[PDB]
Amino acid sequence: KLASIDAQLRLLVPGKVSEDDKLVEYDALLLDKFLDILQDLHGEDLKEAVQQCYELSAEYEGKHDPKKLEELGSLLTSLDTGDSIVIAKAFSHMLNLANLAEELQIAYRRRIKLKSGDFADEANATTESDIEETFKRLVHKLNKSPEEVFDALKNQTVELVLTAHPTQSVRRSLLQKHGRIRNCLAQLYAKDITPDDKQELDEALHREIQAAFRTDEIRTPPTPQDEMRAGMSYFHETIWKGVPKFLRRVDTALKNIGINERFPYNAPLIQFSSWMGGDRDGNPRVTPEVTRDVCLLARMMTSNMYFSQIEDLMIEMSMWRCNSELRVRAEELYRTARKDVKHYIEFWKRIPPNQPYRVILGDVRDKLYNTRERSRHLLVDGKSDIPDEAVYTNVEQLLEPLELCYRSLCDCGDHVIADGSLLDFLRQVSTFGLSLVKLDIRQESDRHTEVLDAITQHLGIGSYREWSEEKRQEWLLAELSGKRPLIGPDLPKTEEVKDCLDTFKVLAELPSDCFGAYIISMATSTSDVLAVELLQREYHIKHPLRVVPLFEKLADLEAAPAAMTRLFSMDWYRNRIDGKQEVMIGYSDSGKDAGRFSAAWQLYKTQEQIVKIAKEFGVKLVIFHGRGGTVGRGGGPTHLALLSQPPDTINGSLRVTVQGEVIEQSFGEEHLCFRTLQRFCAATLEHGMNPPISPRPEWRELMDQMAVVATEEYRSVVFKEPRFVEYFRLATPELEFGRMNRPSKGGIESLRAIPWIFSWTQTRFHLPVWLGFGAAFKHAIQKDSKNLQMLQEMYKTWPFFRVTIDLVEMVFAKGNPGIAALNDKLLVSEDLRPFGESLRANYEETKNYLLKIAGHKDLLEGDPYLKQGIRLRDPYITTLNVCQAYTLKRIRDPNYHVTLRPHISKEYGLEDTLILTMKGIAAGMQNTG
Amino acid sequence: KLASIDAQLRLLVPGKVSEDDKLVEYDALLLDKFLDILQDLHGEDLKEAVQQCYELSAEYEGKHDPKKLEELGSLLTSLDTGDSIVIAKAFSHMLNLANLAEELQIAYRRRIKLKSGDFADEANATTESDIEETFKRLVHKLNKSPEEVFDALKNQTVELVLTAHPTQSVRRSLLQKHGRIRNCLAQLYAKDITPDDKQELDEALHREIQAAFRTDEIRTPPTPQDEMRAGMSYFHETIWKGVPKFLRRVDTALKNIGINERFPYNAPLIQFSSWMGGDRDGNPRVTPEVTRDVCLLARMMTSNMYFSQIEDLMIEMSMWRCNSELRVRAEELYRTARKDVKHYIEFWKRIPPNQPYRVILGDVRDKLYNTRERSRHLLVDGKSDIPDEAVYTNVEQLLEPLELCYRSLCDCGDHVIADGSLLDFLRQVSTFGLSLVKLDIRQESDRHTEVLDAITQHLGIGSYREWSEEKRQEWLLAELSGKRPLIGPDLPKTEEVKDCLDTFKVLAELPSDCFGAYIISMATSTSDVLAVELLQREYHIKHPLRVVPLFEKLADLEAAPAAMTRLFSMDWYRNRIDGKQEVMIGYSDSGKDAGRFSAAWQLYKTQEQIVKIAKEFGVKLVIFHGRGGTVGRGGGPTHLALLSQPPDTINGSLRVTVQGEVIEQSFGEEHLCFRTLQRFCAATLEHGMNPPISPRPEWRELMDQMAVVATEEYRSVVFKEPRFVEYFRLATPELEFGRMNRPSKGGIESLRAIPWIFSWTQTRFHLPVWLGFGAAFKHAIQKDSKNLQMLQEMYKTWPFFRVTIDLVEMVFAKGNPGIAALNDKLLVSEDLRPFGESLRANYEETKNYLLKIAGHKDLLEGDPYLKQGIRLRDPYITTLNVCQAYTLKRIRDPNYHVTLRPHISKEYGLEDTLILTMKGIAAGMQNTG
Repeated sequence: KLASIDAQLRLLVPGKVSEDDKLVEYDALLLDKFLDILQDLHGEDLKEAVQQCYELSAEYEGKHDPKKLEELGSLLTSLDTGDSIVIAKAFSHMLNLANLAEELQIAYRRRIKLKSGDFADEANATTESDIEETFKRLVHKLNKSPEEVFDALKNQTVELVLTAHPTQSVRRSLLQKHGRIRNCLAQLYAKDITPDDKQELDEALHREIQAAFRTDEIRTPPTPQDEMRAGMSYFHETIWKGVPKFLRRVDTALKNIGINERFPYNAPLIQFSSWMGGDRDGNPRVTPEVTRDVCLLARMMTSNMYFSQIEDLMIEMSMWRCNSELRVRAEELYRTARKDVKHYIEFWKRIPPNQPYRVILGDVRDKLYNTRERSRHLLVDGKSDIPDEAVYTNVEQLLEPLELCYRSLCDCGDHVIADGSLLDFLRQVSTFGLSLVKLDIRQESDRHTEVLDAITQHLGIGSYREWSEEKRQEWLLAELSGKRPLIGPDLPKTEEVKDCLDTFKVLAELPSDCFGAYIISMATSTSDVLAVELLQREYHIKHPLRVVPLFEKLADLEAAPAAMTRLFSMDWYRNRIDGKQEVMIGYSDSGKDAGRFSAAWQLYKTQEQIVKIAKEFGVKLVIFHGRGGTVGRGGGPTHLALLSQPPDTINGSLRVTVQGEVIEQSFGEEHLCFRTLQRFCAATLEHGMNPPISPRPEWRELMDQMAVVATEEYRSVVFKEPRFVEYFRLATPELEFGRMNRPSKGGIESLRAIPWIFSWTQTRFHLPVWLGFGAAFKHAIQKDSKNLQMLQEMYKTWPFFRVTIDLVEMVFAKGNPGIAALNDKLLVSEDLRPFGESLRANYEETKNYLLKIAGHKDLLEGDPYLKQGIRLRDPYITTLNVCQAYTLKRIRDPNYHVTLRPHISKEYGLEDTLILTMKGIAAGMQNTG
Repeated sequence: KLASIDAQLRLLVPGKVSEDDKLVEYDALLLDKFLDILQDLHGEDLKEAVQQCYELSAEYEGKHDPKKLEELGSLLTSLDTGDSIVIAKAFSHMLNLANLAEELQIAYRRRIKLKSGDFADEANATTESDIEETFKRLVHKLNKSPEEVFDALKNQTVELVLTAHPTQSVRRSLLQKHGRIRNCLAQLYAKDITPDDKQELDEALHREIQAAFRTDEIRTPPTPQDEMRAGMSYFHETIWKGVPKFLRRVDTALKNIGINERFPYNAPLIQFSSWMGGDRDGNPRVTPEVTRDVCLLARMMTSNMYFSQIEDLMIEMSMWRCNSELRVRAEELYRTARKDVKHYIEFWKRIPPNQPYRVILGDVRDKLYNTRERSRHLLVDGKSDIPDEAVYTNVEQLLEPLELCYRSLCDCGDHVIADGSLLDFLRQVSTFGLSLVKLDIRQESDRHTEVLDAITQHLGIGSYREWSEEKRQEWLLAELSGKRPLIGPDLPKTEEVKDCLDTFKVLAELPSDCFGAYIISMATSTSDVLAVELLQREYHIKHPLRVVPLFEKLADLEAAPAAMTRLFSMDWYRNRIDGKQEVMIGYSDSGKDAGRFSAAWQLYKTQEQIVKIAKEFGVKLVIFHGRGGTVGRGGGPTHLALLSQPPDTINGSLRVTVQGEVIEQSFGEEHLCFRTLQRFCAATLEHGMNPPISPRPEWRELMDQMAVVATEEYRSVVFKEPRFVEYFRLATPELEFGRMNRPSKGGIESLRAIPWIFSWTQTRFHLPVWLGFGAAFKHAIQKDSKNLQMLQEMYKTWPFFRVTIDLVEMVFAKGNPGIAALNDKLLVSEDLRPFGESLRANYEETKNYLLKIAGHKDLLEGDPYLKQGIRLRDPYITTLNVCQAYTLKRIRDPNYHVTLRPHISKEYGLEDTLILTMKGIAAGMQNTG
């Protein structure tokens, strides 16, 4: 029964069910159908086993009786390889279904009608300000005129940079199955459904769930080209159409505040970018050829998407009334027109001149087609005979005939028609250009040092690497105005040096609209930035990429201001950057060095300090937000996170990472996609005209004191404990993540931020996110009892503090120290168990101080809808945690034996199970630190 | 205001508004937006004029005060050419909008839950039996087993033959605009609409209405190729997808009566055919080249439609598990696979062998593409180098790889997935084949006589035309077993004779799956059918088309049985037709000869008589229903019409005309499309197992007596009144319909049935539908007062009689003798006005007898939803009737002058106005006789 499954699920999540709360119902219906499918595909016995795992896990999540985890363990460790794989597949699949259901629930959850106005309303999707409410607050509360608001938005840019799913790039095919499951589900709850439609939707739902489950081939890692193409799927699914839907909402909002024009179609309000095939930091599989291929793939896809919708527009543009300008152009094209068959779906004969818009758009289609085919031949054959004037090489060439269509309609009395699909198409072109994402390159500073050292030594003038910072600067500036090239044809090159040089060669050869920033990982100094500038000059790149330092460690953040000041003082550099500089911060990176509490506070300060330095030098600064920050959460929390930024750090230009493990939530469902674009646009606009409060001096002082203590605790555990590393390798699947791939790892310091966060997320322990907050809180409270109240006032009143605590609280809600205890017991040697125990004691204490500061008795009592979503996924994740724990034992320990049950599944090893459990646990945990 | 427009509209149609009745609301909203658009495009003044015409017409339709028609006349006759055209365009457009609204209302009108079981429930869409209810009645009331019902449906065929819109083939582009207006409208009434969505849908609705209005270019008639392509648009809009949606409902219904398999994908339950480019009866513009072109166009479109959906199926069919058979075929195709770019939207690189279903479907796509391109080159270049094994020449070749995909899924445990899009695709292929319509040829008997007369005289053996029927038969049978060809290279040929011979040449050259029946217009005799058989033999056509006589006049219907008996007695013919014969009837044709009452009754008898003769000779008979019958109404009335057929006249095979003026209603909106397919399938099934009652002898006798009297009255008015023709030319726009084109016209007898019906429909008088019923009723009632009760019992109890009266009653509801009176007064000479008056007196008397027999006080009190729809269109049609009447005066009468108002419209002769009024009046009247 459905009702019995509803019953079990409902016990897991008490709450106050009104009509729009269907999430438990959705999950029951999906689980019920998936169980039928399992019985069908694999037999009743296997179905009963899955059920039993689910039941035991759900009971355990109810009362947390250890006994239920043991029974779950006994069952799971008795399964053979074949049955283990089916079970891990089953539970992974259920997590995806649950996520789709949750998306549908967020999409249809009722908006709160009367918002209290407190900034806390912007943390929650049901309460946050939409774009019109944002306009109205600025007008009526901050006394901006409608014209000032309109003018600021017209000059605003929001750039979202997509990074790779750290664990499982989802293929286009499966994504589309997920979308259809989500739709069947929505339609089953449509008002006024006939019984036959319900029966047929039911069978469709069943069929899709099965199709997705059976898309499950398990040998080779995915190539970076395939990872990029997978990572681009969301444009087709939602973003492509989502952009003009949101820009049309902006028109509507403008109209409602008394602005009587549309948002200009070519204002570059939204821009997407990518790191897929561009980031080679610690990753030698990202070669110059990879980068070339992803640029051409992005070009091929973009021109293909315009091509694949142009015929629809041609069909609509049947109108025969046009202006002179377009008439003349149409008759030109008509006279030079081919007498014969074009192998297209729709307009295959010659287009007659009384269909003038079709004649214009017919020529655009041919260009799009050739533009697409050139890219394809360049990818597959290594070059192309297709000439430049047969294709679009600049976006202006594509806009022009569309603009001509627009004006001609306007001039003939049809403005209204122009503002339909034509306007949407113009906006798509202006937003995606000829490459729907611009690609950032990233490489670490030491690689550039190595390249330049090879050059200096071959020149016989010494060793760049040995040179002091002052001497580096001096030589770099001399060569940046040099009169001859640096690199001769006999320069000796190691493979790494060659690889780095040849990247610049790809940058010089490809069009500049393929590229965004050149990010320098591990940047520390002025010379790091000049080094990249010299290499671009040496390759004579016609439009050099802007060079963007990423300062990672705490010490690097502290040295950033002097580095930026020095750059800005240099005439060559000032002239080169033309009033603009972008700097990147990496929350997870900095947090791996110094603990998340101190990284958060330091990043607040460093941003303040760089903003001031930029003003002083008359430079416009963009802060590029790397992964791990409150702004990377997605959903409503992102809205308040953005508003929490230090004053003047946005200033009309937002650039943020959309982390791969967040892209599905942010963009998979069309309503969420629309809301995601909206909150980025609204928050960015608001912040420049309505900064949060600046902190009280007492608050800064306490933050400083707390950071010293947090950093000390985090570093004594992570870096000074001589056996932390050995513990970490036993308690987490960190090593196995490595040997089943980027590459991952000199200890934790040389371990990358993603494997660090990921490994502890897998054990439901999350040490990287919380460690250090505990000592900070305790020390503050014990030094002066009054600090408890100060910290509570900061939570209630200082948006930065509020969002910083909320993220840690969400992570604690995804935690379970029973899973970590189980891993200790199974996997850690006896002499290191006390260490694990003492970390669990810190977890508890740190959680409780956080709760006390937030004024909560229970985790997430602020946010019951989020808590509900996390709780409904828990039983699935827990089953995977237990399966994984015993799998790791079997893999590691040739001594370990258990009696195996006879094979359960019909139809009609260990490493594979582990990869399944790792991916499913990650899909259920989504973002943390 | 919207509310004020709602108010006026509501007065027109009193009734008992529950929540699902929104039609008045829809019409108000559409008119309100269209008025804004008129003001915008053409100025406030013109908007006020339109409004004023609408207001005056709506008032007139309320109380029928003559004064309101006069004022409407004064206003309209004062407009210049430019303003007249804008006004006629405006009112035509509003009629289309109203029709779209009505469609949406029929689609969402609530079903009656408890049906009374009376056959009268099958006349109305809210009460008719759906396919499952049909199954259940057969099982529980007629004691059929589920298996017997399943088996009869599996052997059933429903063939729908599409004919050309008699007045305005609507182009694809405009059709799609209409669809989007209909959707915006539906979405504006969606439950739980946000205000911004409502504002944006509103602006979208406005924009579409404008786009459709401005698709309005007015020189050349449309070529028959363009008329056919226009006429095929409904496949893309609804029928293509509608077929598998209905066949899936059949699966569901079967399951619900205990049949646990799907309806076989290749049972040929549904077949579409066409006359567009095949009918040349009285139409010399339909040449052999036209026929060749429409066959190739149908082939091109069909393969294009499969091509344009195959990539979607490829995307879904990502599964890697396949059986041996498919594995082997995939590895074959993979080895012989091209290394390089295919210029397709989706799978442009070589498909890998671990995507086996994609490999199979990739090869299908290439074949589809080549099949499509061959047809295109044959059309545009006159031939093609594309060889046979590069394309599909038979449908089996396309089914085979799809069947292989199906089996492989089933064999690997994925039956459920197979039954999704794959199953739909299989059904589409089985239903549309390689030519989505098969083409009937039609030509009149006398043309074949003329051809054979040329042959006999060139041979020196006499004149076929002078030969008696017996001598014709004798010679035809001798030559049908002849040993040498008839036609030598020097046969003298007039253009007509050549044209007729060359059609046979096209039939011999093209594939047989392009063609259906060869219909003989004006058939009278056995030799007429043998004549066509001899010509096909002479051209050595490998699969000769079946020859189908159309017996038109009453005398021809009476001679049909002896003609069929003689054919069936001839061994050569029996052997040729292999147990099957199709005969055609033409309701409108027969009604033009003898009056509609007598044609209806005679057609009932003739069908009975031919059915019996077929049984006796062991031949299966199909009766092909031509236009003008109760079965051509569309909507629910069609359901009872089909059930009304004489016993055994369907017998598992239905063939009916879908008239061009009905196609929009039947197929334009996806729910109506689904319901149309459903009632054809359900009624055909039911009838063979549940014939209506056969009439009582007293009823036959009275029907006979009534026919003698009806025919006499109809013929004395139409054929024996020496000035009827002269009256008809003045009172109707018949002549102008001619000189603005098929061709149209020896008096009424040589006038074609469509111009006859059409001309009287235009004046809202409809003489062809009702004339004769009056004398029949009166004579019956006056001969014996008891006949009134007999006729009422027939109405209540005899489905044939009931449906025959209902059609005439619907036509009276579309009538208005005020419009005919106005035409008399304006257009008819004084000495013929009394004639017109006496016809109006007959109209009134005939209507009243009909009402009395039906037991109604008011027209259509049976069917208030239909009455409501007709009444809401009336004001628009009336404005066009008045405009037309004065336009015809101006065109005909150089003496007629009126003072013209200064030009009203901004922006930024007579013949054109007339064509607009004629098309709009026809679109508002839809089907009558």
